[PDB]
Amino acid sequence: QTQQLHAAMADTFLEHMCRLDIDSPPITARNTGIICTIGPASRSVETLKEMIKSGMNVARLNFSHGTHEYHAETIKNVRTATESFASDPILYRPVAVALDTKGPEIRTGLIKGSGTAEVELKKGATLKITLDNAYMEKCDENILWLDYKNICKVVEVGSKIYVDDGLISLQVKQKGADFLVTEVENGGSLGSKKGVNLPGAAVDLPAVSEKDIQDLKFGVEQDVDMVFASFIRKASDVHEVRKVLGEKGKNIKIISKIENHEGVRRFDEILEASDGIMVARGDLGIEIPAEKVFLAQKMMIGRCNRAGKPVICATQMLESMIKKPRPTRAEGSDVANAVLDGADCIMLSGETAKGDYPLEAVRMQNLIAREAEAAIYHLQLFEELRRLAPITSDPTEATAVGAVEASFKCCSGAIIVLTKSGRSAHQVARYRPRAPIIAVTRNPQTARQAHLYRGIFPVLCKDPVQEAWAEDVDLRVNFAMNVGKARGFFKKGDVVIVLTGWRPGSGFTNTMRVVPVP
Amino acid sequence: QTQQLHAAMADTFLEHMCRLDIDSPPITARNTGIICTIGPASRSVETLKEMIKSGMNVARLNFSHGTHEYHAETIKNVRTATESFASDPILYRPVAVALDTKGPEIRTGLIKGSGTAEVELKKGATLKITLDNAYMEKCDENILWLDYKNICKVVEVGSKIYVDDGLISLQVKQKGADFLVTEVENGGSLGSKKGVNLPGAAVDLPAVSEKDIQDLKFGVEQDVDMVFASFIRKASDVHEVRKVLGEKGKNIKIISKIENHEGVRRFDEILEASDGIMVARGDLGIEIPAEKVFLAQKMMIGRCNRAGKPVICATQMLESMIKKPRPTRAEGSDVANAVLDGADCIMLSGETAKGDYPLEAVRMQNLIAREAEAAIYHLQLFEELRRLAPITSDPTEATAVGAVEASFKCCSGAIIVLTKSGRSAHQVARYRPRAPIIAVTRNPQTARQAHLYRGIFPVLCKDPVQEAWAEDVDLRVNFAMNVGKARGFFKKGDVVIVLTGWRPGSGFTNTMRVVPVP
Amino acid sequence: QTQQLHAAMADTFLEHMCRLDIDSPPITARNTGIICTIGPASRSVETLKEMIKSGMNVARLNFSHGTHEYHAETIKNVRTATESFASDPILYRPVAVALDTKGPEIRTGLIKGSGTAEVELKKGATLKITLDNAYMEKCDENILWLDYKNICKVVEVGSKIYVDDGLISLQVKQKGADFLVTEVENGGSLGSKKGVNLPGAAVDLPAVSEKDIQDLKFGVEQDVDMVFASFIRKASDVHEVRKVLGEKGKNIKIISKIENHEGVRRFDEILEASDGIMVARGDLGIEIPAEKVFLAQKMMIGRCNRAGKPVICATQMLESMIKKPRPTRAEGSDVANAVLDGADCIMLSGETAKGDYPLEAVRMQNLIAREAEAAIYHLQLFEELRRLAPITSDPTEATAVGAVEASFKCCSGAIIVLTKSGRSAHQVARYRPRAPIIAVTRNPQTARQAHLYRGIFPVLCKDPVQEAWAEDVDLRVNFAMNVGKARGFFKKGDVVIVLTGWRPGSGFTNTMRVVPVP
Ligand SMILES: O=P(O)(O)OC[C@H]1O[C@](O)(COP(=O)(O)O)[C@@H](O)[C@@H]1O
Ligand SMILES: O=P(O)(O)OC[C@H]1O[C@](O)(COP(=O)(O)O)[C@@H](O)[C@@H]1O
Ligand SMILES: O=P(O)(O)OC[C@H]1O[C@](O)(COP(=O)(O)O)[C@@H](O)[C@@H]1O
Ligand SMILES: O=C([O-])C(=O)[O-]
Ligand SMILES: O=C([O-])C(=O)[O-]
Ligand SMILES: O=C([O-])C(=O)[O-]
Ligand SMILES: [K+]
Ligand SMILES: [K+]
Ligand SMILES: [K+]
Ligand SMILES: [Mg+2]
Ligand SMILES: [Mg+2]
Ligand SMILES: [Mg+2]
Repeated sequence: QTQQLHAAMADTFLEHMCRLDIDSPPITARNTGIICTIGPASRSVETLKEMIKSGMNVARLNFSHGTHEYHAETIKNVRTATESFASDPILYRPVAVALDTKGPEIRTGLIKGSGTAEVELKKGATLKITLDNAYMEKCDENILWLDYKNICKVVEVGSKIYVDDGLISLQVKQKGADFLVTEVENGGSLGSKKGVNLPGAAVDLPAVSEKDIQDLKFGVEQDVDMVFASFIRKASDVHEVRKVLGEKGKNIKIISKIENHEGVRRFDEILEASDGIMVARGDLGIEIPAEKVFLAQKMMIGRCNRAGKPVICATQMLESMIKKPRPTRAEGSDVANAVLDGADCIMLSGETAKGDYPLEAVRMQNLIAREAEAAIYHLQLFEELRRLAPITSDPTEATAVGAVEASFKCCSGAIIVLTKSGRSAHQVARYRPRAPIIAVTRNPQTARQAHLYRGIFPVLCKDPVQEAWAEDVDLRVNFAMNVGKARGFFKKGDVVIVLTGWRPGSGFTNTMRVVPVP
Repeated sequence: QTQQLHAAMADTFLEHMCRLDIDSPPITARNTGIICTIGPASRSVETLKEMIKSGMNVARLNFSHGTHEYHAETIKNVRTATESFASDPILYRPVAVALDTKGPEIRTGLIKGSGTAEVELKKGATLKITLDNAYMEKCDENILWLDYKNICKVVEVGSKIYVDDGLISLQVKQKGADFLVTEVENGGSLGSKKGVNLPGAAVDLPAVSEKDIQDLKFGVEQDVDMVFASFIRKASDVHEVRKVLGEKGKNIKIISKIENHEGVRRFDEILEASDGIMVARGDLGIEIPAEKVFLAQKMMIGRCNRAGKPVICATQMLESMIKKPRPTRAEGSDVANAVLDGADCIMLSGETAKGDYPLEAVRMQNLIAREAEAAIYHLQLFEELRRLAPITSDPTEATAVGAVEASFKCCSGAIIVLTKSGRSAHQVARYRPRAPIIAVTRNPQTARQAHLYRGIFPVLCKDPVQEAWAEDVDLRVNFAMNVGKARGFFKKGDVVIVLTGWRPGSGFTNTMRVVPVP
Repeated sequence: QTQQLHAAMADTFLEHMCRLDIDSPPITARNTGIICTIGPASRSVETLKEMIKSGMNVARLNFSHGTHEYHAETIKNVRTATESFASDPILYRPVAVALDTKGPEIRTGLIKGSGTAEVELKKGATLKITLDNAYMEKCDENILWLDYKNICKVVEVGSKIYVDDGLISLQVKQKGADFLVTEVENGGSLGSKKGVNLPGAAVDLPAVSEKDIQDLKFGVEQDVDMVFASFIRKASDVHEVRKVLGEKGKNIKIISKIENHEGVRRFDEILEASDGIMVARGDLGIEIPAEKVFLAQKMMIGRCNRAGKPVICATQMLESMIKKPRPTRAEGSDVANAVLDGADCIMLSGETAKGDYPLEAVRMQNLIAREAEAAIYHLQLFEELRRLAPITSDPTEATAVGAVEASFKCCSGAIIVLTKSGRSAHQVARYRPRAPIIAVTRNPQTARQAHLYRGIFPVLCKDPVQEAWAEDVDLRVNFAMNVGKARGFFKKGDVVIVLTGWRPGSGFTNTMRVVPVP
């Protein structure tokens, strides 16, 4: 028995667990999207080709660093690498491009001139925070300059301040009108231009900064597929991003990053206004007690799953692999549990942006995700999603649920879906079938954006439109049939589910057929 | 909302998840036992006191290193630290001592010229493995001496050999009588005396070596509470440890460590013969594919939960804390998910034996475990444990289940249980009540051993025996009542469940009372 | 296999059904209370003794017939028969007395000449209804006198009028001053003083008339155990009855009878004000469409089960047995489904009051009830009762649920409960254990009223209160022990549950012990 089907038949979750079998191999298709941050270790066209081969579906560009020229080149390399595979539509894997905004970050100045300079702070020692730009290049164990000008207006005595991924901490002892005297909690090696967090402090920086305005315009110019908006705190923050992207960027998806307490508190507002969510655990785990992160993570994945909107689990998933070729046991666990929680996508940051083993990190996420997907208790999941979904008389929705139910009944090799905008394939995915969803579209952007959804394997048909619509439909269904055969998802004998519409244009999916693979 | 009680009332697991609230604080009681490995960083009487204050419940001695003299002094320090709190029975926290065997380990020799300054192994290079003792202290990038004399008999050309927590990988290119020429796959730095794994080979080292026998007997002499037996592969290995402990060590608990494929395959047989299980993920994630570990972990926790036997999740849970004062997000997640999976105890190894932040590591596990315990979906868990639990005409079992049912009905502050051997408390714990189980005993060994079970807070009553048994029982009940108040588990008005028996001696628990706190 | 235990282990309700076995004999104990209407056929002391031996637990006196002098003698006979078994407390069975009011009913007058005389009513013929007392004793096929003075003011032309258990239907053609010219739709023999129904009409008779007031005070004077209040339409009707019973009758249980559309619509407020409910289907099935009666029945049993208040399924359950010694297949099915629905008691009216086979009808209800009780799917029922069980801190409640859970765990022979007011035993029965609840009391009225609750086998202890309270408790527990053994509920080696308190007086039940039967 493969893909944990024995465990799949358990009548209780406990027995389901008891039945998980390390000797029960998973299927070929991996449903969870893998998002990779591109940087120095993975920027080349050559390495990008291997990233794609290893499993990358989305390339994330972090705009909290780098110039527009730098990112434009990275994007150009991503596309060169992605199109080197275009000559064979059957095997071509679309790759999306995501712009991750700097957003309202607070950073520090330069250490002793050299940007590569590092001052090792002494615990218990003191430290003065300067807002005097004269020191924005003069940083050492005694004077530290920040980006945030209104810092004194929101911080008090006793308050803590974290620097560099929240490792170096500080306690505000003396508050001035433009200065801060603090004592090191647990210092260490302090480099320059590091991230600073002010937990509990209501930072007043702008939802969309000047830099962010520049970057978003650039995103539109570069034709990015999505924007990961940093530090979203409320629905109005998302709306600002939306309005700034405006008309020209109207089809760009906005993924709100939840990384502070206010974002968690106002999560429902944010999700309603967003196209999807990212559980940005780096800042989140500095912003709120590290021990409460898993709670916020499971809450958000659960709500996104309930809403049918994409949710990404991010940050430090395979951290140790920045230096080692194998992950720690906690990391293998974290990736598997993010998938079991229900995340549509999992992400890599420093692991692929700058680490020594970018390809190994991608391959490991592919490996763990696939094993975890087979371990999902679909019996309970499908039942709860069905019962918890709003009641409606939308023909497409009824067709979507019937196809997933039919797919479980016959253990189909796939659910083939023709879609222009991606919507019909999204409706199927929210029900979480075990079988992969081959989404056939002629729209290159829907093909790339589809990766945000668990189980959707976007396929881009390049065939000219046949004059006879019925033949044009069969041509795309056969194209999917060919893809499934070439990819090892299924074979000639197998049974597959096929979703199509009654007429041309979006919004008319209403036909479900159980067909054998030709 | 407190202790995630809003999420607690969800009618589905998905909505349960949707309700997890980072602003819903947990109770004061932390149910999951914390096992700490003692070493250079935590050996002193003074830091051991903080270890205990920080949450350590069990001190683990790793016999893969050190002499009997060394370990006896560790044991003495643990007891000194533990008894420095004995003057106040109401606040005294029993601390167990666990002996973790070396078992059938394979280790490399010493690096030459600098017995630690590592040699660099590069992918593609060649490295010869020798058994010629002339090289046992002259290992380098070209020749590596190993511990296992029959290694050449169980490996073949093409076999894979892993070194140092499986971070270094080699492939046998040529086989010799007393050597192997290999090619390096995953390279890295090689230090001295590192662990070696031969996945897929049938290593013939005895499960219990002569050294293991010496150590086990030493464990009996030193009055240890439990043994963590390394590399258990089948029930007969367990029986062998049992025999070595013999009559004098008959009350010492045997926890079989599962760390190779065979252990997983014969798990049921091993579980039946053992007192409990350790999911020893270090070796397990080298022995089987890293991406399959979470499957084996959930299978074992689920099965031991079904059997009512203790299970320990171990290794690399807060790894990065060996060097940093704060854990990665994957580690925070790992500890939380182990508890949610149902692990009775969690463990620290390098984090407490040698890291720079042992105290912080202990405190973090305490914090995460308590948050995760509140997030458990008891509604489904208790229901499934009941249905799956073997029906029986056993009075004590019926009393235990009724007490847990009653604790949920009146949200009791605790279930107080008088126990001589610990059995009555173990029987309550297997049903997983939300309320803590205060186990009152006069037996010091059962007070220490009780820590292996989720939710049991052992309290050692020193009061002399009353002539009138009824009064002696009431005296012990009031003691529990006092511990709970001083510990902040409940107040004078609260309601608590209390279990007692019909006559003195073990095995007569049959009385359940719902009593208000005095 | 016995008492459908195989079916009990079923994981789904459908499989539970599939496993029901006509060859799995049930236990001796019958849980559903049997309420019998006393009349000419069952009024003699000699026949009453047999009724009790056959299974009667409650004697119902229908006050819409007979004088106070007549009922007082019936009550006297019921008590003479009941006490004839008093010389042996171990086998003595308490028998309750219920007073069922006439309430706002409408009846015709006497048929010409004789009082047994009847007239033939042909379909299509016309019949005139008069209110002119000159004809109240001259009723015949041409003129029918009724006792509802405002009838002409609440009815219209075309209105339907039913006579004699809704078997004769009349349609109003001409609405006269103090008469009605009607057309017979369904013919049949008309007798004297038959019940009349005006479905749809807003009959304005008093909830509690002057005669009902007198009968209710008579009930108090006669020391009846409960009142079955006819035609309750709202909470204020119940309050009126309570006020009439008043301070002296404050302990008499009020069971509101739901038999009209309004009582069903305002059911929740009626239940809150009442002690129990009776699903009075005779009138109900005339007042509302016959095809909807089962909906009202299952809604009421469900809501009563939810609130933990007694519910009686009544009327025409074994109708054909008024004339035949065996019931129809529909009747056997009806009794069984009333029990499966969750009815605390089932009732007999004409079958025992005037039928030719009173004893056989009682025996049949006993036989069917016992078979059905074993066929209940307790696995789902108990789980749902708990899930829906309110959140409280009452110790007695937590003890009751704990005892029921424990009874399922060890398949106990019984749950023995010492109770003064009966409340503690009521609390156990609301959770619907499979095991019988032997309620031991010294209070004769509580022993009598306990029959309203499914599963409570009331037992009246006559022994004098022992000096020492502990021995008095043990004395009462041992008494229940003797009862269970004498009646074949259990035997010496059996395990049973025992519930007692920590001090005399009501409201202190808090102790549960699992013990073998002496
Ligand atoms: O998912 P979307 O955007 O609603 O598209 C699904 C639509 O595509 C179809 O398969 C039609 O395809 P085309 O317009 O591409 O020929 C419809 O029949 C269906 O309404
Ligand atoms: O859990 P165990 O080992 O069975 O001990 C519970 C036993 O302890 C008791 O409370 C008796 O206590 P002492 O024998 O008084 O410690 C019994 O009544 C009960 O049988
Ligand atoms: O069900 P009730 O009316 O609350 O009675 C149960 C009560 O009876 C008891 O068994 C006491 O019995 P007695 O008062 O008749 O001696 C208590 O201990 C208990 O509180
Ligand atoms: O920005 C992020 O991705 C984070 O903080 O984790
Ligand atoms: O031995 C251990 O604890 C392991 O291998 O994880
Ligand atoms: O009154 C009743 O009992 C009825 O109408 O069924
Ligand atoms: K950010
Ligand atoms: K080991
Ligand atoms: K009637
Ligand atoms: Mg950013
Ligand atoms: Mg060891
Ligand atoms: Mg009546």
